[PDB]
Amino acid sequence: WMPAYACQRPTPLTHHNTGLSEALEILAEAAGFEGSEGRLLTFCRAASVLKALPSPVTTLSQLQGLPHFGEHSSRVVQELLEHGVCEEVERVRRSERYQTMKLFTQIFGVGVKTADRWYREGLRTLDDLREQPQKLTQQQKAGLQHHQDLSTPVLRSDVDALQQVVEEAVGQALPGATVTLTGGFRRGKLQGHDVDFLITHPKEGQEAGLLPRVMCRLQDQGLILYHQHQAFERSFCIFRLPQPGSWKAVRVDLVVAPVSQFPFALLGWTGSKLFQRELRRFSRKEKGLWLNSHGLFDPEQKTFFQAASEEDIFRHLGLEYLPPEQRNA
DNA sequence: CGGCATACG
DNA sequence: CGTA
DNA sequence: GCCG
Ligand SMILES: [Cl-]
Ligand SMILES: [Mg+2]
Ligand SMILES: [Mg+2]
Ligand code: NA
Repeated sequence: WMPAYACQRPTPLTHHNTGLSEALEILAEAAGFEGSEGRLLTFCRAASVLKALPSPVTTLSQLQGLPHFGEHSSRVVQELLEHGVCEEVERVRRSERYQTMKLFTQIFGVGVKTADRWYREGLRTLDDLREQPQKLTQQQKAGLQHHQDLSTPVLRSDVDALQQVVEEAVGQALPGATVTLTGGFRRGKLQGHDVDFLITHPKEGQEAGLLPRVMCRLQDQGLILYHQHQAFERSFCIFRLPQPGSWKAVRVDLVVAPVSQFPFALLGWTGSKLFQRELRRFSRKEKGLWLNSHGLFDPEQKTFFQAASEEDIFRHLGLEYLPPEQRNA
């Protein structure tokens, strides 16, 4: 009844098992902070299975036969069903290790490895990091300075005005180039912690060299609070977004792809992260084909699949098409 | 047991 | 290392 | 942590 890969089933943004999935995702996140990527994946997959169910889990028996539910994930659900809390989850939540790793990894420019090193050095708060600026990269300094604004969600109502500003710079950089909203907003989210855009041009090859030209124009408009080039095809920036009487910093990702690759880039950048990992795993392990954001490779024939749409890609993988709103794994 | 997505800055 |  |  429930297939094993998240790319084989629709997963809507809102669902019927929110509390159970959130608890499993705490355990997944904590596994990542300890470097246990396998455990992270299992807990994420188990949470995602619950998101895909048609109604609430009320009884432990309803987990029998569901993929990714073994002894540990079933016990978590059992405790939530019987007591409304799971002791392991609550112990993680209150733990100094979890809280500090979460806070540090939320900083733009800081990953698990850096956060863990700082934790082992005794650092615990953002002000601890600010007092030791010699140990920070320029990217991390920007992430730290902007952390408060970047912690507040972007509204879908903000995304449209931002897209128009990006489109104006893109049109001057290369007339005819287009801007497509991707990421979580394309999956239907009403908020997010950044905004993701994919840029292309209908004439193959015209997009070469485009992103530096776009970034220079946005910087000249005064809109870029931070970017790494203040040749490339992805830029992870901090943008100035207007607010009543002021403004706030927002994370924006910009990506350029040639139109031949656009369906693959659109698929990859639309997410969710788990959906794409599961889709690439399915492609390789079940179909023998290698998938990335540039193409789909048959390693036996040594050929790439041309695709003109995301629908083409799902068909070439033998999967029923899922619209972006059903990719919220 | 091996495997766990696969890129670019 | 960081980012997705 | 779980699948195959
Ligand atoms: Cl692990
Ligand atoms: Mg996003
Ligand atoms: Mg993003
Ligand atoms: Na980070």
